[PDB]
Amino acid sequence: FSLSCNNFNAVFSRISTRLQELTVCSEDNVDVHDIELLQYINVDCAKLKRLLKETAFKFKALKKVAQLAVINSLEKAFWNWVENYPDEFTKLYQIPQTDMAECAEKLFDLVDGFAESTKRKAAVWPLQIILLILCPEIIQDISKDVVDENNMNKKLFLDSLRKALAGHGGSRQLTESAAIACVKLCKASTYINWEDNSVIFLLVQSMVVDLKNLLFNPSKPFSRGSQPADVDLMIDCLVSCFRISPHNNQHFKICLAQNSPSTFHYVLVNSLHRIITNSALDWWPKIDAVYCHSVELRNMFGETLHKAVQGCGTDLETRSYKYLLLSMVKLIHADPKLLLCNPRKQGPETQGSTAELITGLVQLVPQSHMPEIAQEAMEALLVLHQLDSIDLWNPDAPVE
Repeated sequence: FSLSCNNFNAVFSRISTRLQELTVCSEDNVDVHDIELLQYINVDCAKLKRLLKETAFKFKALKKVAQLAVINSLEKAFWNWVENYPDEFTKLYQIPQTDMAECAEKLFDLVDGFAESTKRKAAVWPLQIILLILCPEIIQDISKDVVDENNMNKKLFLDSLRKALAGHGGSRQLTESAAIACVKLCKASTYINWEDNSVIFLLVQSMVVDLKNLLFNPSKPFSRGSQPADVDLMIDCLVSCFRISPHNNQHFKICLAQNSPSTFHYVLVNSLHRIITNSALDWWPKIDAVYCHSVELRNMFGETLHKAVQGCGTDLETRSYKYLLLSMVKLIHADPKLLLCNPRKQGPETQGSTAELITGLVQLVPQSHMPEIAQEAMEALLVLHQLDSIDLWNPDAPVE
């Protein structure tokens, strides 16, 4: 990456030749390691146009494995641009640029022609969305009557996407694929300042209600087919929704309840752990908007601690409690104030809320069964002793 910020032409010359070579061969070849360099090279808006234009010309003549390879890499290159240059992504909606829209639209049709079977469709849907977003006007036209061919192809794309997301279609593959695709659309929306308030925001609201019913449904958890539930997918969904409408979060409570599975409790404690440590854009909501929930989190740290020491003295179920506990301790190490708010204060017959938590951490230091938690619980107690965090123990009377 660092070797491509300046000498972009040097790196880009290796890829361009490879595509030409793969065009000549009449037999599909499985050597595409050179194509997959796009995942890493630094990219900019102007440079990103260069990758789209060149790929458009040659995508019609490549082979099956090459065609798939260019798609995935070209899909990941987009997020390197948005992550590193958020500003340029915003301007794309304040001031229209007809050059970017044309490049995205042309590549859209070629990809659509490639996909004809259900299995192929599941592979390309996550990319096309990223392209339809780049040409804002085509989205608006779909709302009204549809041109014969300019936008008829794109309009059919959405209706197929929503139908599969709800689950009416009899195809598990597409249902899972639509979940992956629509979570990327929500993620990208956050960068748009929404002062434009383009149809993007109105488009997200249409699916957000249908996405959560599919993911945060305790009765029928969403499993790809191998794992009990794809946790990493749910973290992205919950972290992105919070940033859109922080205060009106009715699905924070679903995870925060005690009756919910133990997998949801895992998603909620790592979603909070990204808001704390990964927040570049300023106008996003911050961790302060969650301090009203400190009471529930302390209780969740109570039972989990109780059921982890007790278990060590089902096998799989007990193993879960050790992962949830390890993550909660890492949370205190990042923002202690999230758990030392709304103190209970010392009671005539009951101990305070700060001591109850402080003692819990100590009883993990001398453990030998859990050598990795005992290492983390030491760091947490060493961060609560800093002069900054000592006022929070009891602001009424700290020294005593």
